[PDB]
Amino acid sequence: MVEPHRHEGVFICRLVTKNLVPGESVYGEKRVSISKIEYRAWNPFRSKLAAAILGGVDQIHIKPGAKVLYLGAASGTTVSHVSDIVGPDGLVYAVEFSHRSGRDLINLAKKRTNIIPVIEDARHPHKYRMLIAMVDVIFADVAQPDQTRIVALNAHTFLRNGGHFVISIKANCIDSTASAEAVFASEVKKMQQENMKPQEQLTLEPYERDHAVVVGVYRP
Ligand SMILES: CSC[C@H]1O[C@@H](n2cnc3c(N)ncnc32)[C@H](O)[C@@H]1O
Ligand SMILES: [Ca+2]
Ligand SMILES: [Ca+2]
Repeated sequence: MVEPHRHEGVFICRLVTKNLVPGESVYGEKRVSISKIEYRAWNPFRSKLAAAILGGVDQIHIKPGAKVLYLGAASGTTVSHVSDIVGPDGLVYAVEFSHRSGRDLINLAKKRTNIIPVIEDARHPHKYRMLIAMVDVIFADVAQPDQTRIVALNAHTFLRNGGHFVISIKANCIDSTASAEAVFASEVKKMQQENMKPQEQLTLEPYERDHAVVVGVYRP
């Protein structure tokens, strides 16, 4: 039995996403067919977005038709589930600066018409400005101390007014000694001067330690 989750485009195999490319697995994940309609396993130990959803995040904003700027796409594992979610009329702009990871992303996009690989450094969005059109959501998982400044720069460049951000923050990646709680609070403090308004925060439960997701609205 597979049923729709509260989040549109997300499903619960009593977590899964509807396969944009039936019969194909991206990174070895298993799938289930319901009669005709194929779904792919979405693992919360592997995907911070899956973990947040299981952990009861109120909004993810990534939904059918959404245009998503994805910072830190890596090889495309979570990106592939985002691609399923946004569907044929949505888009996933997958920013990754590793050329090796880039190769897997590029190969992934060959099979998935809604993924746009962007193999560039997210710190310099002016360099890839022509490749990206305004987006509805920024999802960020770059694991960098300056991630908040990165998201802000990308927001001013690409995120529509009223658009949202979903930001994965590994505390010990910003400051290895500080309490996670103090790290989260410091990051959230930085957002006011960019007109980024946090709306919720949650930590990623048993899947990831001292790891928060912050969801908010930009230029509301
Ligand atoms: C899913 S893990 C974190 C990913 O973010 C990527 N990343 C880190 N810094 C940057 C940057 N400045 N621009 C683009 N991707 C980055 C890393 O190469 C890794 O694949
Ligand atoms: Ca296309
Ligand atoms: Ca600034």
